[PDB]
Amino acid sequence: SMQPEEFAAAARGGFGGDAEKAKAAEAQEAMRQQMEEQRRIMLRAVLTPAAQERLHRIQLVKADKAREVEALILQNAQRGRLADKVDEATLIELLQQTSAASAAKNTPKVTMRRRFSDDDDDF
Repeated sequence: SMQPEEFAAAARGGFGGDAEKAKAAEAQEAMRQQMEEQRRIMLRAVLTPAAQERLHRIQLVKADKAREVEALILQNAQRGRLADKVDEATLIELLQQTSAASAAKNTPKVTMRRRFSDDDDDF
């Protein structure tokens, strides 16, 4: 789908300017999920949990940390709650802040030089 044929793309790598390629190409892979989206994924979008609460709070203080946390949820809270094809980073962040109980990371300038396993420190 790139004319003229004489001066076609012939990239053979991913896209090379042709936004279309990135669309279809990525689709072939994303299709791995093989399931209902516009129907199921959308059917869930309707309702919504109350996570916004804790999120609005934890984010109220962790601004810089909230921007990185929203990056992921951006494809879940807005995507209509996949509740099936949930990304992988979704949990990576939920644990980066406190998989169970810990909090704190290393900013803003909150790290007193070399952190420590909160759980271990038991303090």
